[PDB]
Amino acid sequence: NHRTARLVAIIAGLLGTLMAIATPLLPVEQTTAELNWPQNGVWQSVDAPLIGYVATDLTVTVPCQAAAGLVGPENRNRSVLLSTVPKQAPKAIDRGLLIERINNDLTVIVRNTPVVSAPLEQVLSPDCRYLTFTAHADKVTGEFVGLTQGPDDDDPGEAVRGERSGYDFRPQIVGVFTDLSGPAPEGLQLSATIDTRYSTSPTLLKLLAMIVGVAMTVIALGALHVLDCADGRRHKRFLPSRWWSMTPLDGLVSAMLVWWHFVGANTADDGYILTMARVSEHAGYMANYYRWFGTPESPFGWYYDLLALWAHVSTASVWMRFPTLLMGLACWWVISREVIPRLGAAAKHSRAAAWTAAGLFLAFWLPLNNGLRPEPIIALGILLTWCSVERGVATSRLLPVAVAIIIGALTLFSGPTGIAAVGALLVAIGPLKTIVAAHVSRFGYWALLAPIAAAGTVTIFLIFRDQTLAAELQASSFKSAVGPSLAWFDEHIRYSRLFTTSPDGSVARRFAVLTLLLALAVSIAMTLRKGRIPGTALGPSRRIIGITIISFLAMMFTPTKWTHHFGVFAGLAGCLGALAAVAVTTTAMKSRRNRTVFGAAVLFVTALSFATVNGWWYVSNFGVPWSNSFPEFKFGFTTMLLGLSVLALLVAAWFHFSGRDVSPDRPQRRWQRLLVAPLAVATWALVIFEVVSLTLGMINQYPAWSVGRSNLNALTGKTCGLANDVLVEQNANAGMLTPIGEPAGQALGAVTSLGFGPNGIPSDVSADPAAGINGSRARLPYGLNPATTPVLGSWRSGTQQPAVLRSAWYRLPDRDQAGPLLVVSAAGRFDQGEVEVQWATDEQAAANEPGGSITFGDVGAAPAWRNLRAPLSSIPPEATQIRLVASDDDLAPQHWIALTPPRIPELRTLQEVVGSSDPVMLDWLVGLAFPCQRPFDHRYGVVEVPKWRILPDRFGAEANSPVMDYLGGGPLGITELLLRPSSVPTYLKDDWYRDWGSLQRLTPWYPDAQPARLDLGTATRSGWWSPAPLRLSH
Amino acid sequence: PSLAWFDEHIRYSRLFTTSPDGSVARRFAVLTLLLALAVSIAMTLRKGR
Ligand SMILES: CC[C@@H](CO)NCCN[C@@H](CC)CO
Ligand SMILES: [Ca+2]
Repeated sequence: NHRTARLVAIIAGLLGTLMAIATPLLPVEQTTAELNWPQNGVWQSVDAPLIGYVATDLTVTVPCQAAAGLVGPENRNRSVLLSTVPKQAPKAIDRGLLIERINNDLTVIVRNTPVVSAPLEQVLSPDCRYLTFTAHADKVTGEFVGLTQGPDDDDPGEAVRGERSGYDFRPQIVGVFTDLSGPAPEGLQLSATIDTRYSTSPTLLKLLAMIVGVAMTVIALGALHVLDCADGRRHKRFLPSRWWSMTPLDGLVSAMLVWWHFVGANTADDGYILTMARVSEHAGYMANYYRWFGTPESPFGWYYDLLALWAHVSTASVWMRFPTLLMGLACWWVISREVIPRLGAAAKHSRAAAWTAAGLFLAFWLPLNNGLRPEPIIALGILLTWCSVERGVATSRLLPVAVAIIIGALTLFSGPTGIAAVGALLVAIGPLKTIVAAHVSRFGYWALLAPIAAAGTVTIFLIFRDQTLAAELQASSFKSAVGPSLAWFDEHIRYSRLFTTSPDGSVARRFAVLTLLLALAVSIAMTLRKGRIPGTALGPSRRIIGITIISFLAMMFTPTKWTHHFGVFAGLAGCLGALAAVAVTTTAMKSRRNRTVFGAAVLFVTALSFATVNGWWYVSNFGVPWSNSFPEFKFGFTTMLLGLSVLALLVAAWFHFSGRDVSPDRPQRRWQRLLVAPLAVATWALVIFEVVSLTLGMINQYPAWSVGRSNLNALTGKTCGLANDVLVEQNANAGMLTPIGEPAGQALGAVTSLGFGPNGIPSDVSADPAAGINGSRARLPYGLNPATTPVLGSWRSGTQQPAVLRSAWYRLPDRDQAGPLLVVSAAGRFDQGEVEVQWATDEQAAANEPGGSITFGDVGAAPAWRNLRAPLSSIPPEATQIRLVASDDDLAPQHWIALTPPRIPELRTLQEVVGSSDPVMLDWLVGLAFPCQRPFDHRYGVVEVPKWRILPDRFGAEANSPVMDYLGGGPLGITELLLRPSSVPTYLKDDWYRDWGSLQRLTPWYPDAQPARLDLGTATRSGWWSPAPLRLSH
Repeated sequence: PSLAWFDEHIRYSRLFTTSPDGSVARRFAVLTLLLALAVSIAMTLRKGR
């Protein structure tokens, strides 16, 4: 109550609003970086892979006598004079630049289309002084400076050139490669300015504007509080009343949250966000790493920098997901201490409301919010927005309304799914009008509405603290043009994915969404039928229902329609659980006909939930019951629950036609007390189902790896993840067994071989990432030496006769210097028991008798080379000599079999082979299971060349690799041209027949290509500056 | 081809395609029927009738 607090509020609020409007347009400081190619004055290939795929400018100028060492005798395999891609790549011709020599003409192919050409003896003339070339976003142009055309289609005497316009013909650069070796001549200057438009930094003026704007916003809200305390009333607390205490229900919810934090399924996007947050410190900005050309997360993701600071202690999965655990605890304590005692007296004194609020909270939290996504932030922000607004209405004060505006604008920019907070923002307009219209008669309009504007615009200092306005606008338009962006009428796709048979449409997610819709419909029907739900307050009940409906309507304007975007309803679900429990009791709903119909509806949506699989994501699915089939004991849970639903309808019809009630009949029993809360029983039954299913998944694979076993190992060191339980053989030529009779040639097909193909495999289908010891000419996988490994086969191009193969006797090693596996490699499509092992002792093989038989098992895509494996625990400890055996059961020419000799591999773990220092190309799924391995960096538009690659399993790799491909951005558009892959044998340490994924080596085409060095500078740019358009690959 | 009772979402998934099954006329008819039914149910709940 002072005039000074009425002047300070106006002045500070207007200054904060002006400094917030001004700050996206203030200058920055770009770091300019260009590539001048001849580094030390010699012909040497360099390696500079650009992340935006193209430079904003390119200029090469080759003299005449540079190409003197390009033609001569027939000892010249030297084709290219200059390139921006390695010529050995399959896609090198239709993506980059070449000044390659076709047989007698020196031509430069740019983006698959020729630009200029000339005969080579005319280039080596004393004319043709240059080979000027230039590339831009509108035209490319080449020119032989010195000569003209001859007797051809063009008239001679026109000074030969070539231009291509009307399309973006800029070449992709992954380095500058060549095929010469001498000292470089004069001239010969390639130059390219790299697009480092996001490598900015604030200037002094922008930094002072951000500091002064935040200070003025704080001073304006302090003056707003001094105005609000004019009526004589003091503080006396901040928190609710029963905050520092525990009950049994709080202990139960806390125990379920902690145990799900350890043995719990994770979401899909955790390695994505962890890899982004790990590389963003060296990059200097927050780039989206797997897609869209290195464009940043432009207004969204203010908290990824907090995750990047949080990850300096350790990158373990129990450490990185600990703020999400704290958000879940805070969310339930806000629900039970602030919302439920606010919704009335019948909601506050009843216990069934508390139990079903806890149940719907856990049923939304557990399948949907165990990760690094922005979903818990948005859920807790919607609750805190509603609680601040609801406290502003009661005490009739404006400062909690301004705090709610700050929190709502803060959670609006967590992710694109944060648009659900506009429900809690739009419901808070009527209350704000009611509060402002009461105070305006003694303070005014400016003094009450300038801190509201300052608090509304304080978030622009957080969005635009690193980027400019032009960068974020053009990047958002470009991401909408390139990537997957569905419109508002494609909202049915989210609900079509909810009803699939996949991890998107599993039991838990489907149950959560259908139970939310049921509780919302019952609350709306009881609000329409009576005036309100009877024992509850009017305003808060209305505002809960309105916020939930506007959240459902606002969720259709998101660019992607996924199923894990329903995790924003985890705070509203406890509130609707309390309302839908009060709306069902005998005090509110008086007829038992209606209560039996509601119980039947609960049973019907529970029946509809179990009509799918118990499927979870990538490695959360190991060992889980019913993870690939419908849950059933003998019939199916869905048919049993449908029968119970029909029986409940028949009981309701008998209640209808008999004309009977309950109030002088059933006072209280124990099952009658259990029966009146259908939502509590259904929600806690599904919560116990989920928790017990992942605990049993952890128990079924105990010596093998599981998610929960790694999270419980992490309490005692061992924070590497899956990298300790994957065995890797580097050299696949090491543990070959030795035969007893003839040497290592024909000893594969020693004693019986009819239909044996030493070159009898199809050369076209059998392919994986001369002369042989068997006379073979086939390609061997996994780095097998053709001079030591014989190959047989069972394929032919004529009429097919049956084939029987029977090997020689192979000596077995000692039982301490032997690995856990016996491996043969095999190609072709065949059945389970086609290839077998036949072990014997010394005297059993001297008598030529079987002695035993085990069968190989297989993991792999057929018909390509794969590894067949069998443990040595299946071979009894008295066996000394083994022998292979094979037979093809007809099935026409397409069916076949290929075979190599037996091998006991010498295995090391993946943490010892792939260390913690080499750059690894991780996929966007394999990020939280491999936390010790580091991804590759990028600093000024140039990326670091990886050495390894880790993939998911085959079903997961063939459906998720189009995120990272060439058509969307992606680092698989760079390594597709620069590097060649090579598979490595890898086995899961105790669950040998499981497809965990795969590992690859990445080898350069030119091994003598050093990294480049860039010439750095500093330029002061403005807030609307833009160097060049963003080229989209189409 | 015989789908079960829990495959009832497939009829609406076909209604929201871009094909002669999900054309303008059929989609308008079904959505207008659902709108009129919801308004009738809401007015029957709110008042007596
Ligand atoms: C195609 C993969 C999807 C989800 O499955 N990832 C969504 C993108 N992740 C966002 C941040 C988690 C970045 O835009
Ligand atoms: Ca055959």
